[PDB]
Amino acid sequence: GHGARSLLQFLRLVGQLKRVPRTGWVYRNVQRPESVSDHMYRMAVMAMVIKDDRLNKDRCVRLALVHDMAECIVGDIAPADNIPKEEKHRREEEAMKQITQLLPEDLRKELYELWEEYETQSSAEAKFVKQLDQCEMILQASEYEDLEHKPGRLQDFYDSTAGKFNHPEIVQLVSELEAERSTNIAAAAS
Amino acid sequence: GARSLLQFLRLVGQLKRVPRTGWVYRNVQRPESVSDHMYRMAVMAMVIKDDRLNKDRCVRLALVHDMAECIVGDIAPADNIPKEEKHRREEEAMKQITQLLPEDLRKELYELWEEYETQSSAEAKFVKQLDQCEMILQASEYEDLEHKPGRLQDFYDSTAGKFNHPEIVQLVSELEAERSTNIAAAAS
Ligand SMILES: [Mg+2]
Ligand SMILES: [Mg+2]
Ligand SMILES: [Mg+2]
Ligand SMILES: [Mg+2]
Repeated sequence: GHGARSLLQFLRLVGQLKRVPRTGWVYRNVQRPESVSDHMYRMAVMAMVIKDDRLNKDRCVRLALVHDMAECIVGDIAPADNIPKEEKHRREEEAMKQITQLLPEDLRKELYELWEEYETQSSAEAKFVKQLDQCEMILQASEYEDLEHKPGRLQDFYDSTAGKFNHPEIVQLVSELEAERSTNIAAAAS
Repeated sequence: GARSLLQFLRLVGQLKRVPRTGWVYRNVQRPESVSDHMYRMAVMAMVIKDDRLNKDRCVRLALVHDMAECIVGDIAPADNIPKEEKHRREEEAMKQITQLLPEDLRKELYELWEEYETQSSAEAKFVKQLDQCEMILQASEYEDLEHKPGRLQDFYDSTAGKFNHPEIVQLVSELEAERSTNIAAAAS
């Protein structure tokens, strides 16, 4: 039963994503921060409910579910960790090779190529998912601010996404989030 | 449009903060969320092979099946909610949740949930087995982390005879054998 054993080892590695807290929240003292799998779950849902008939939605959902999968080995590397982008890529690529080698060859190839597609940021689906990633993050940031009753506290996350959104539907979402958020901050400040 | 979609996504976000109830009831420290549970199920639908199943449908079913819990919470058998009442409450919640979406998506998302609740399609029945399989996998993982093998036996007992898809059966059999070996090692 080497096949079943390998699959089980694969699913245990995947399960480690539940126990990897998202690093940016930890570094900002968020109580009970979300896991990497929480982050990917809402991104996948976003891909299902944001309309764009030019995009292959199935591909978008799968990219969302695979894009941070290397984190079960590498951990969630944050800008504050000061890891060179090429070193981060090397670590993540090596981790993805180790993870996918536990799968039958068709699925090994598929899962790896999906991760590669996201990393490459060429396809429209990959670029769309990158925007979902950033949108999900700033949405989560405002949710923590609200839960804490500390509006504006996580402003650094918003600043870091300046100019990064361009998809028509995502842009409407972010604008509505920012209008609500900025108005709340102004009211709290006065 | 956007304001209601944002409300929808915030509701979906509540799933990150709903701990899976069975683990809470068994004093598991730092239990997984409902969204953690669905995430791994979705990955399982991606990597467990059966070309007679619509895999895209399986993934989507996994992502929607417990979505009503963002409003009603994760109801457990311990909670003693009649099956009919649990369905009534979840149905009500899915209606409330999906009415935040444009007509086409509202219908699509609600019908996905309904397919799962109905358990008619082969995909729905497969995802139901993924649900139970993911659960007992997580139970073994908690036992391992605690170094208390056998402690969460009840979750295994509750799944007895609920598996029949050959790939899922093989995975469950391997899990069971690895676990029982650990339990035997702790016993002597
Ligand atoms: Mg990361
Ligand atoms: Mg991400
Ligand atoms: Mg439940
Ligand atoms: Mg479930």
